[PDB]
Amino acid sequence: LPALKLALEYIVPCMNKHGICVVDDFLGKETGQQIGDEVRALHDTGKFTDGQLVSQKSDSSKDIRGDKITWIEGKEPGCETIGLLMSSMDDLIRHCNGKLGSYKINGRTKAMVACYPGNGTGYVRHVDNPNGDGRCVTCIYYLNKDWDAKVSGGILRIFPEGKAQFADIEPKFDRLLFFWSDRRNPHEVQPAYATRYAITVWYFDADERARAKVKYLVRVEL
Ligand SMILES: Cc1cc(NC(=O)CCC(=O)O)nc(C)c1Br
Ligand SMILES: [Fe+3]
Repeated sequence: LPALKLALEYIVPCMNKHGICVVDDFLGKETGQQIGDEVRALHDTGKFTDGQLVSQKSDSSKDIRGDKITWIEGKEPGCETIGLLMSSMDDLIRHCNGKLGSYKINGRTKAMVACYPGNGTGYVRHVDNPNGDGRCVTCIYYLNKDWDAKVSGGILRIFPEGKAQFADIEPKFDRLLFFWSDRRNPHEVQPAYATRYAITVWYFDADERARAKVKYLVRVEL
């Protein structure tokens, strides 16, 4: 689909109704696999962190580490398709502008590329923006070809505010996910038993981020 049709006819109404929106086959197999290739290249060349310290043993050789991070601006050599992805996310958001909540999105973060190494680690339940830091939408792109969560785990489980039920999102290849970043969407990553990659950017609301800057401060000489 074109960004505009998908945004107007699916993403906006879905986000406003549920605060979670799943878009399958966002870029298609060729581009998706190119992104996968770049992400794996970054991994294989050591551009990721060693991963979140999960268990700190008395000894450190047996330390267990979870999700590995790298921040990608999108102009880096070898990250050209990632930059293409980020631009396509941005086009999708731009063609929603004004219609997602009352938010006026005026910026985003760089891309946080995560790699769960497949050793059983996941990510604890949390809220992305609990303190009013300006992030209003979480956007995640999944690159894991033929992911079977029944075997490999790694479901993102969201606990939408004031609902008994979970929303389980499998980290399926070429899948794009949006959710409100605030307390309406606590979530966790269930233990991943295979290598799981995802690419996250957060979009800022202009007003929230403007007054976050006020409360959190940016110093000029007298
Ligand atoms: C380090 C860090 C990771 C995440 N990632 C996820 O919630 C997982 C989404 C997915 O991969 O499905 N969120 C925050 C607020 C921080 Br900080
Ligand atoms: Fe999160």
